Parts: sequence; structure tokens; C-alpha cells
Amino acid sequence: STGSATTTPIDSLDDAYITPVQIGTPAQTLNLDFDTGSSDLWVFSSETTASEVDGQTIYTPSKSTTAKLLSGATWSISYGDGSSSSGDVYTDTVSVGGLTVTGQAVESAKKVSSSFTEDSTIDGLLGLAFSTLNTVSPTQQKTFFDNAKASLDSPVFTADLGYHAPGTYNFGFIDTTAYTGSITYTAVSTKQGFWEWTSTGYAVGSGTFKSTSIDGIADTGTTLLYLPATVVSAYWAQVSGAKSSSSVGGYVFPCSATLPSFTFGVGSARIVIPGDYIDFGPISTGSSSCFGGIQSSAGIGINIFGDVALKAAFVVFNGATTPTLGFASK
Repeated sequence: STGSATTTPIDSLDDAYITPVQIGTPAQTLNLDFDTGSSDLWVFSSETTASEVDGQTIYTPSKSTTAKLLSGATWSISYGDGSSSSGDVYTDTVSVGGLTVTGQAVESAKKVSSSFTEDSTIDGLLGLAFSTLNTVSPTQQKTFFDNAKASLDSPVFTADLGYHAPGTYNFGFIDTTAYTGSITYTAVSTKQGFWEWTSTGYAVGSGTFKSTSIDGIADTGTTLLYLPATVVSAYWAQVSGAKSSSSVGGYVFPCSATLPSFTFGVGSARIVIPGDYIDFGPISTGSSSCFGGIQSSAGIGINIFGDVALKAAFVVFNGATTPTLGFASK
């Protein structure tokens, strides 16, 4: 089997991407944030505290004839961005672009943090990291990809995120028309539950490529590119007027600047992020200072190849017996 769904930026800055997901019988369609950095499928729901729902579409398990309460199961997750949610658990039928899993754990939110409430465009998350990170207690549950794997034509899913445009998540097959050149595959460590890999280095604009190992995660659920402070300083040093702003919380730059591209290595291959992908717009409405899309990972503990990086490539999440990651230019 296969599946294919269109993923769409939530706003004019590509702050995140949403993909429609059918849940229950009859189907309830919610727009979920597909997140290769976490492993819980959770949804706004009829059980969510009413003051914490502000425009999202909710899942109502009582209206799904295939929903079953998972007895005694709860979940609670806290994300790197400081947001959180928690609730109980149903199993139900979940379909993504024609690919169907029965018995998928659907984590129904009773509580969400303020940032989720304030974002009316994201109805929940669909985790695509490794199921070892799933938070359901006392019985950990499997991701949608983990449940679907055995039925897929190939045990893979691909992310093809657009810049200011729609893109695609495919399950079970590689669309060879969706990229140029070849896909370079690189090794993955699952020891922390992430699609963790090692980039072979970087270049800024037209500058010399620096060979240096950058260990980080392919994370469709993080907006920006978070890299070591040495690398990030070298990038922003090429932008006249850029500086690290403590009050804003990272590097900012004059909105009138034209940004250089940023290249990262995948083996001997190179992925070029165009400069405009690094512009995240005025720091506050009406400001002429703009927020940078490449930021220091120094306070994180891990480098994150977020949407800024991934949307420059066609990305293969290969769930073979030994998982690997594939990157192609597009």
C-alpha cells in the first residue's frame, strides 16, 4: 500500500506545515503537524478544556463508531519550544492520503499549553520519530508509520516541504520525479529516538566548504535550523548589520538585507538552502528588524535540521531494518 497527502504552510512565513488526517468513522478530518521529532499522535478534542480551544477543529471520539477508550492510558508531552499537552487515549482508524491504519493510538488532549491554543491552524501533531519516544503510560504506543510499515510497498516515508507553497508527504514509495540528481543516503542513530545523523559540513553563500561533523536531527516539527554557535556566527557575519539580540532571543538582521545561501553536506553531496528561506520577517509588526532562520543550538544540546533545512531537499525517512536518511536536491 501507499499514501500521499499535500502539506501546506500554516502562514506566510512557513512557521509550520499542516497535513489533513482522517480519524474515526465517519471520518473526522483534522489538520495535523507531521513531526519527525516526536512520536505521539495527539489531537484537540471534545475533551479539551474549553478555554484552551480557540478555532481548532476537534476530534469527538463519542461520534466515532470505531473509537475505543484505551483503559487506564494517559499521555503527557513537553516540547523543546516549551509547549505541552496531555490527556487520555483512544484507538481508532487513521488515514493519511489514502493509507489506512486501524487501531492507531489517538491521544485526545484534555489540556494544551497557551501556544497551542493561540495557533488556530494546528489541530494536533502526528509524530514520525521512533516509537521509543512515545509518551503513553503505562503502555507505550506505536507511531502511525510504525503501524503502517509492514503493509507499505517500501518501508519509507518522504518529506517534500515547499517554500511558500504546498508540498507532499508520501508513505511507502519514492517519487523519482520529485527531486533532481540522486538521493544520498546517510547513517542514522536511533539511540535518542530521533532521525539523528551527521552532516559533513557547511558553506556560507559562495564561500569555501568547511568539512566538520555536525550531529543533528531531521525534525519536520521545528521551524528553524539550529546549528553550533561557531557555524551560526560564521553565517551571520556575512550579513551586514546582523547581530545576536538577547531581548529577541537570537540573531536578527535588517529586513532590507539580501541573505546569503547556506549549504550543508550529506556525505559528499550538498544541499543549498537559498538565502530567502532564512528570512522570517519583522521581529514585531512594523519593525524593520527581521528574525533569522539559522540560530544557535548552544542552549539546546542537539543540532536541529528543521524546516528551514529540510524544505531545501527531498528527504527520505528510510525505516528499513537499519534506518537511514536520504537527501536529494530539488
